Amino acid sequence: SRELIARYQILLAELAAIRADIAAERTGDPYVRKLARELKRLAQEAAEEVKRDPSSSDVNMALLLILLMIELAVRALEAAERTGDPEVRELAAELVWLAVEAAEEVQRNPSSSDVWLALHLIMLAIWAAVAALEAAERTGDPEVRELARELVRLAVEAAEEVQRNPSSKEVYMALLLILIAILEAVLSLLRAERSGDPEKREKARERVREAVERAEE
Amino acid sequence: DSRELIARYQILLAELAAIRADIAAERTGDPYVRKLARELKRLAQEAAEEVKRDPSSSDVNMALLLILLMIELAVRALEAAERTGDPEVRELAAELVWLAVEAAEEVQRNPSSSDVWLALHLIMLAIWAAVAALEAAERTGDPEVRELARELVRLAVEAAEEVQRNPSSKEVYMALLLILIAILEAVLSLLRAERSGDPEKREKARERVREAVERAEE
Repeated sequence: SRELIARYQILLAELAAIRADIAAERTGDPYVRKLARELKRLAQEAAEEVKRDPSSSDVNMALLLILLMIELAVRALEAAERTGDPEVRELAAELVWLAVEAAEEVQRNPSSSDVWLALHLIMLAIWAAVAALEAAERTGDPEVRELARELVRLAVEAAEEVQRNPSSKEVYMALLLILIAILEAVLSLLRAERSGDPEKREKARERVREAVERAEE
Repeated sequence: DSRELIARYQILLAELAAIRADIAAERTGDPYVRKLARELKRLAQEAAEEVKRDPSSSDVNMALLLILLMIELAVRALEAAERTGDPEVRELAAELVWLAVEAAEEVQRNPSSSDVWLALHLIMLAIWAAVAALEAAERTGDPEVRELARELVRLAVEAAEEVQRNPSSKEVYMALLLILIAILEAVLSLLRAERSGDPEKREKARERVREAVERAEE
């Protein structure tokens, strides 16, 4: 039972390390390259912690989230590259750097629920950020592209505060508020994608503008 | 409340999952994939609606979160299984997604049951493994490997049906987990040979996948 889960998680970790390695080889950006090798290091260290001592559920939960964050973060860096936009790449990279820092904290303190939750919210931030930046590249409207950048910049700043103060509930909630704004913006761009008029274009723009103003509070 | 913020967030996640499912329903080109993507859309809308009517039940909120995440995964899995161009890859992924839809309905009907939640969760993990196997096999163009990967996934479909239909059996749960372990060992063998240079590594990868199928079938 527990033996089976441990075998399974070691395989997931070995696979996450290869996925990170592959992305490290494919990328054209030195920051992405550095981070993909860090994600690879983390998956390897996880496989080796589970190997030595599979019997701690704290450690198993800590290492499982790190593995899932890696899988997500690698796909997130690859998707952010697929846009060809250097600023998209750099924003995704700053969020992945924060996730790696929050993973290190989880590794050092696997019994802390606040530290685990901080990494977990940063993984959700990465997911939202990549959705926003991908939706914005499909529009080719320059103002929408800039507003989506503005939203993601706010998320980076708020994810840094969470990473550095995982037990603050107001800081945690400030990030959640920005993710809500980001998804409201994504949902407005998608509903415009599947519609007709440039009336819908300016409608979508106004909703994204309103989302950024909400986040800015 | 913090709960109020989480509920707002999950309603948006659900709205977004419904659109992703719709988009995949429109693009596909296989009628079974189309039918399933519309079911994944329906499940996301019903989840948005249940959180709206009552955000206060932690069982309901957990039941609905897993469904949304399964939808996100299942849609990417059907899309990835179509990108192979192979009608059998398509059909195997579809059978697993159909099982996940059935297991989601059971979760909706019984959100307080831990066994039923875990059954949906293991089937979502099965979908993840199955697509990794079928994608790695498409990379190789070796006909035997592609056939062994199909055999592994067919075993997972059969074992996922048994989990779906008997969520409280521990032996059946473990039987699926054992198959997923075999599938990941096979994926790991294919990717490690995809990297290497030694052209004997193809036959080495093949023999490790053969051994993985043997373990699964036990």
